[PDB]
Amino acid sequence: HWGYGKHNGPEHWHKDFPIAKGERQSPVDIDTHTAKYDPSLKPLSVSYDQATSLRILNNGHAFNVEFDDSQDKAVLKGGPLDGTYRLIQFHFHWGSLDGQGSEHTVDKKKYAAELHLVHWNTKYGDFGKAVQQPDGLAVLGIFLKVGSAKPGLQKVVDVLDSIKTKGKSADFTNFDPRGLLPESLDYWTYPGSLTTPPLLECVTWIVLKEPISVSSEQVLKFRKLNFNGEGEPEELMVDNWRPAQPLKNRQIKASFK
Ligand SMILES: NS(=O)(=O)c1ccc(Nc2nc(Cl)nc(NCCO)n2)cc1
Ligand SMILES: [Zn+2]
Repeated sequence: HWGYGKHNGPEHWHKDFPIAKGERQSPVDIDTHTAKYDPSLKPLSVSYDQATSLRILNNGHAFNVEFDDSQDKAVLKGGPLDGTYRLIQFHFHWGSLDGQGSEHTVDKKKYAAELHLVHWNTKYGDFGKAVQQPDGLAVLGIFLKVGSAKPGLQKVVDVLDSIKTKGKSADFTNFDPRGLLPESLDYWTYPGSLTTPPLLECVTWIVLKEPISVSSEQVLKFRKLNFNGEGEPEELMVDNWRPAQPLKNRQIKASFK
């Protein structure tokens, strides 16, 4: 099965998922000087006030904080998007060291981690149908750098002990994802893909320019998770990121000058 090791990592994925070498793969390097300001891009609308978190799951690749997406309770609209996209889950990708971990890079700079808030286009009815569409998903990407703690992340950090291994889940209600956002919603946007198998080309990427700061202690707790299941040899869940893929025939647009 695919993963992030030497023998099943990103350079191997194309064998089971040929779209890995496709025309709109993610992540990518964001070359800030080549991105073009698009004055027609609208401000992002992040409406998370009625978000209902339910559960947190270690899926063997990352951990997902899952939301009730059976109504318009937490939605992303505006920006480059047409219509309404519902929040279904967020997760992170992170490194074994603070100098790596993000999937997108900015002028080749790697951040310590990257948060993905995953949303699906309500015109397609559910996530499974949405991922089959070129405009099916909108993923809001937020970089993490190590410095001051992010207070709104701490409730996530403190439950990780209870989902150490693959397949473990825990109740995770009343978590407010607004506490994970930076001050500014300035963003870059481009058409891309899921960054893990099945690597489907269904995502409008919206990557915020402003990173959030998390503490060394907070990211160290991410690195104590396991890729393996309980009772299997311990393999730390670190470096669960795909590297930058070729931009090919795409332009990255900026919402800001
Ligand atoms: N890293 S990412 O591109 O944001 C991303 C987002 C979602 C998924 N996949 C996903 N996301 C959800 Cl909410 N459900 C399922 N069901 C399939 C489970 O195998 N798969 C993969 C990568
Ligand atoms: Zn992701």
